[PDB]
Parts: sequence; C-alpha cells; structure tokens
Amino acid sequence: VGRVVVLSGPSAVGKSTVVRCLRERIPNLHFSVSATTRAPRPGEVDGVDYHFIDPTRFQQLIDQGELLEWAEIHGGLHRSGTLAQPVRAAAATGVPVLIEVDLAGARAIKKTMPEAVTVFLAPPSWQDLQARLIGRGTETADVIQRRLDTARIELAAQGDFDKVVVNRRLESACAELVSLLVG
Ligand SMILES: [Cl-]
Repeated sequence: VGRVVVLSGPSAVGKSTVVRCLRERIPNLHFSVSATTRAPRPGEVDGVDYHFIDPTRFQQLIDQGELLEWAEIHGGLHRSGTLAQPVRAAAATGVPVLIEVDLAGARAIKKTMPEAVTVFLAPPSWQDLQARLIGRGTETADVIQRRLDTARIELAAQGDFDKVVVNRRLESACAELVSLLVG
C-alpha cells in the first residue's frame, strides 16, 4: 500500500522548494490533483493541473463525502479541494502520494483519512521565518505585524501533526520527506 503524506506548515515557510525536490527524487510520486470549480487557464490540463468540475457537481461530491478537504477560495468566488478517490486508488496501487495543503486542509484530511501522515514543515528558528516575512520590506508595518502574528499562531499548530520536519536545509528536509514517502 502506498503511503499518503499531507504536507503543510506556515504561510511562507518555504514549502514549494521542498515539493519540487520531492517530485524529482521519487519518479512515480503521485502529487494529488485538486478538484476546482474555477475555469481552466490556457495550458492547464484537466486531470493534471486540476480536476475542473462545475459547482453543482462539486456540491454533490461534498454531500457524498468524496472530498478529504475543501475550501472556499477568494471569499467563495469558487471552490477547490482534494478528492478522496484518486488518493485511495493511488495508495492501493502501491504508489506514494503527496498532498500539499494549508493547515486547515491538513486538519480536515486527518479526520477524513486518519491513515494519512500529516507533516508540518517548520522553520529552523523564529528568526529565520521572521526575516523572510520582513523580506525586502516592501509591505507596510500593519501588514508585516499581521504576518508575524499569523506565523506565531500557525506555529502553535505544529504539535497536532503526526510529524514535524525542520527546514534547516533544503536537501535534508527533502531527504526526510523521501524517507517518509517510501517507508
Ligand atoms: Cl493534524
């Protein structure tokens, strides 16, 4: 049975650096393809970038417990979520699965799919995260303050996850996740 790993952590901890390392290192890694009710942008492929479905069909899927998690996007402009069945099929076939979601999405998946391993990508220190939130200093004080408070709140979620990987270094954070994904 394929392992299913749900990767999350703070907004702006550096998650997507790691994700692409994962996809190069594990050749058959199934990266979950979210369902969405928005329309395709040019170059997007149904089945690959998203599963493009209509709102009504998406509501059926909600109603029938077919989404491991879902959210309203941009205040309900449209919806996106993770379909259960492709993940379960991939795992039954023996292929590893990675699902990248925010913290609310990870919590919802732990209820709908308890055998999924939730992993929190933590910064190596508060100072490392803070330096990246401040960044080039292009944002206002009020926005930065909000970012810092958000980060401290997100960081307190980390104890609920099955595992924590500390993002001390790209190559090892990636390595720890490879070992998780292929046992
Ligand atoms: Cl969790």
